[PDB]
Amino acid sequence: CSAPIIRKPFKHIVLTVPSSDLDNFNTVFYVQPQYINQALHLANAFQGAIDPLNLNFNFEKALQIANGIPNSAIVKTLNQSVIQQTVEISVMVEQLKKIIQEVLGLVINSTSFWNSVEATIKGTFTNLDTQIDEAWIFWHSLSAHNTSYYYNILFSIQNEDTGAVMAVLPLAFEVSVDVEKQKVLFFTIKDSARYEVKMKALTLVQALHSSNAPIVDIFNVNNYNLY
Amino acid sequence: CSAPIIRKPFKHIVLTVPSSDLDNFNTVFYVQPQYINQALHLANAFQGAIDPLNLNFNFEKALQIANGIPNSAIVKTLNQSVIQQTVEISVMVEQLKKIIQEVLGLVINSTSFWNSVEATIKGTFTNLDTQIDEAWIFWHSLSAHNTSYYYNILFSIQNEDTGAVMAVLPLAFEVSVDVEKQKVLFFTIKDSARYEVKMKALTLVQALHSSNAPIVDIFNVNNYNLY
Repeated sequence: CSAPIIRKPFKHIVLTVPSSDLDNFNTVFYVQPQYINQALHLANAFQGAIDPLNLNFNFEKALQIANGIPNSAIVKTLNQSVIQQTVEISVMVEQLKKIIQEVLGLVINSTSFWNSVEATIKGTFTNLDTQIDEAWIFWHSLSAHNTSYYYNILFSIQNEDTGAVMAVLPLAFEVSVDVEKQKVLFFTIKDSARYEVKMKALTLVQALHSSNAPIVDIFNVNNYNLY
Repeated sequence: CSAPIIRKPFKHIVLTVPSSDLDNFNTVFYVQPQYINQALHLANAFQGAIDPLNLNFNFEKALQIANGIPNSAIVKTLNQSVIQQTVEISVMVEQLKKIIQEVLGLVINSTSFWNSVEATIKGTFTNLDTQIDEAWIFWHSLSAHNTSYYYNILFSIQNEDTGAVMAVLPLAFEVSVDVEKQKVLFFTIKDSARYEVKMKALTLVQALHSSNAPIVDIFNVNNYNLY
């Protein structure tokens, strides 16, 4: 009979490990082991963009931090309302995925990567019930006729396509919906609602820096002295 | 005004890194850095339970491997049909989550952990469209009136609650649905269908073993010489 089709093996690990410092980012890493340290450094550096009191992503400070990272360059930035209409969540995910592709600049060839991107985007609007009390989401302006929240995501990509640099993408959505939280919490890909979505993102590339440091040492790094 | 409520910081990283050997498990790790190596070892050891040709999880070999891991003990095992009826996916996730809780034995106190568990379970039946061509899912018996598939998951938990041991949970679902794949691919938490779900799982605890090895060395480990 037909033998199973084989593909290059990749590990898919959802890691939840206690942090040495504050972390308000839903992190997605598509990199090689020796570059995990570099990715983690870049991730932590962008923590400072999240206002400690109001938990909003500050684009201005994000740029300040960006232009301070050594051996890097800001590819493309974005900061504006990307969705202002009644829409079915399914359709909205496609628009945002296309906008991310654009903002990312570098063209990555990976089904898994783009699936991670889409899955993450879907998670920004659905299955919120399973994400209640997580640091990457901050609710506010709650009402019986409205539900607002902040959602912070950070993509870190490095592979054959990126070449000599690693791409980092601090992404933050300011979402507002014309419904009550109890309904929003159980929203599915097929649901519709009047949405107001603002997006703040910037893609930064930094020269590849290999590191085979002791794994624990890597996770002991804090959000200080990085840029 | 009211200051934001703060909680113990945890990193939530979805890691997709190229593997040194075959990996057909959707991995979820809730452990400390110094125990990641141990978790990774246990994970790889259970790869051998997946038949390389038919991609089915072999419970018998799983036990064989289990009783070979040094300094460990098999807490509870399971191997049987757990769902045989028309059900709404939402309701089904709850049953399975309760069955996992039971099979796990050790009582873990963590909202994040149980959210990871629920999210993972939901992903076993929904958003399959974003998981097409991934190693942890193997389709078969496809028809216009039926869709079957294998879904392999591996949980690795270690915290204050586990104490002196780490808990590993190789979980594999054999799913069969009375519908066609095109419909299944776009199923939501609110969808219903006649389901046949077989579950194969076992919880193994192993004495804690700390390791601060070079991160790359850790990911170079293959699926051989482990038990």
